[PDB]
Amino acid sequence: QPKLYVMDNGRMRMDKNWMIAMHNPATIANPNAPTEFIEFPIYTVLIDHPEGKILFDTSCNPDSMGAQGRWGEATQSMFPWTASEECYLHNRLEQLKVRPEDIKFVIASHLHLDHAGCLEMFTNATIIVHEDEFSGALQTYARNQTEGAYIWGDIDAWIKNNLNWRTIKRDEDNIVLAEGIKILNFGSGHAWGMLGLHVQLPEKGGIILASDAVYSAESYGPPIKPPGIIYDSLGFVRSVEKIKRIAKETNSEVWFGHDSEQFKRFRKSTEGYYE
Amino acid sequence: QPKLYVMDNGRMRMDKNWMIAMHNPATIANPNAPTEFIEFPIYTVLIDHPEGKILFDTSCNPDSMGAQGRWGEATQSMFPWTASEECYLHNRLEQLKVRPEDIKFVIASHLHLDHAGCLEMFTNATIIVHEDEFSGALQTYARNQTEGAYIWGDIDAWIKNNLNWRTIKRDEDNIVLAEGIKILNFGSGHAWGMLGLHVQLPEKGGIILASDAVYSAESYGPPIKPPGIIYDSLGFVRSVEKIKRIAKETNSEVWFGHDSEQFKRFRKSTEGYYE
Ligand SMILES: CCCCCC(=O)N[C@H]1CCOC1=O
Ligand SMILES: CCCCCC(=O)N[C@H]1CCOC1=O
Ligand SMILES: [Co+2]
Ligand SMILES: [Co+2]
Ligand SMILES: [Co+2]
Ligand SMILES: [Co+2]
Repeated sequence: QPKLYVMDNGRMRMDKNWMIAMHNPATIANPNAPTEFIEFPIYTVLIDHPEGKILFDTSCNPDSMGAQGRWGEATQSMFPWTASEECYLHNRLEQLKVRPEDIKFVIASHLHLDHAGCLEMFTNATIIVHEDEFSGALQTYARNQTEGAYIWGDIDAWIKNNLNWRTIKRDEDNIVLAEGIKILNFGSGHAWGMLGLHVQLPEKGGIILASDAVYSAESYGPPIKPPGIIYDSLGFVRSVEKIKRIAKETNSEVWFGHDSEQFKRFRKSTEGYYE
Repeated sequence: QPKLYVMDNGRMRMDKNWMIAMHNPATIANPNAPTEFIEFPIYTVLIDHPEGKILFDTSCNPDSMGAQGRWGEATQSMFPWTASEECYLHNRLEQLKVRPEDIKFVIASHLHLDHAGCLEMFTNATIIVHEDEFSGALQTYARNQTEGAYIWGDIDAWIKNNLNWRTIKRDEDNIVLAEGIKILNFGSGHAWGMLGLHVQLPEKGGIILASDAVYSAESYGPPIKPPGIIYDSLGFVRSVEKIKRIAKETNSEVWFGHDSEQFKRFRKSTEGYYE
């Protein structure tokens, strides 16, 4: 019978406008309107399934921040990640007695700095990623982009560690990985190619892992509120509606990428698991 | 020999983030990064052509602002328009000795509040608009909304005045209206359906009227910088690169929708014209 764990991988801050576009626009009464630097959780999900362990997302690399950090100086200043050692993914998995080598599948929802940071650890797993997300990230690496949401040094490590990539093709969807585990292909929106997961647990029922396809309950609405920069704005809205449709049709609970209030209410890996 | 006039229809202010997405993101060093309330021009272009007068865009309706105005209270607070009487389109046309009835074609770049506000004046002209922009605007009208970029009162007047609509089909492009005057179909991006104009003047050469397909030189780049909330982000970028291509292939100047610096340099209708 499967078990699902939520692993707390620390906290990030950023301009609220990144999360909710134009959340507090300047007005005639408030012409120099101040923004807020909001804090939110970075997390990963491990499903201990009889057919093999599945990891959804990988958080940020431990070598991300600081003077030796792989993240560019501007990136560090705009999206600072705060994490104690116990929050690092390798330690969260050790606390669960799971070796990186024990992971059969890693699902990269996309290849942003806060989701693909530790792909390099999983050299025996099949790494599942949207083909267009893979292409886009690799182009950034080829252009030697040292700032932004695709981290040059993380990509460099994925290449050096010769990972076992499986790309989800842009027309593929509802990819069954194991009994009750299905990859949802949301396509372009937040990024070039977004993957989610539907998990059917015997007791808890249906769960949809949305990652950055839906940042928060405020994003989800209604009304739907898009993020402040967005690769494909039409695809973003289409993807949120797809998530709502699947949630309704399957009676599933939607887990957002970065909702503080929702995350606070989750049972974490240190206290237990879902079933 | 044609003559082209730039008519000054006042000024609007708004949060700079509407114009340039995330122009000044909050950082560790400034967590409450202030925005700014920028000012920019609203303008229209009249081409006095031997085959007939052609108007590109129509500015804002004179009854837009004020507690008893057509624009919603929230919209007025975020996008205030200031205009002396001489700036109203009917007055700018009167100053040029052009009656509304003398206009043969009006090109509605799109149907937003600051470009379609005076369509109702032109009851003898053919009103040229993208089919999907027309559909979208009419749907908002049918929903009886009081806030947003599509103004119920304006649309209500277009219908009651029985305008002579010609829709440009989504796959139609490079539509010749007169010698040296060609409609460019940019499609969806900033809005559902954006139209621009290419004008070939004997002395001045090529001019592309971009309207809201490109707000400003800063938008145009490179790098291209999209607006804070964008309907179709991929379409927006495709449309900017189409404008760049056409400008290069035809050696044309590009006239942005709302660039303060560029507009200051234009010869206005009270001082003269282009040929
Ligand atoms: C430089 C633009 C980066 C914007 C997108 C981004 O990387 N946003 C983080 C915040 C949490 O989820 C993310 O991926
Ligand atoms: C509330 C969405 C705003 C849509 C964008 C818009 O209407 N922007 C104005 C500002 C000047 O050019 C425009 O059309
Ligand atoms: Co992301
Ligand atoms: Co994220
Ligand atoms: Co507009
Ligand atoms: Co405009």
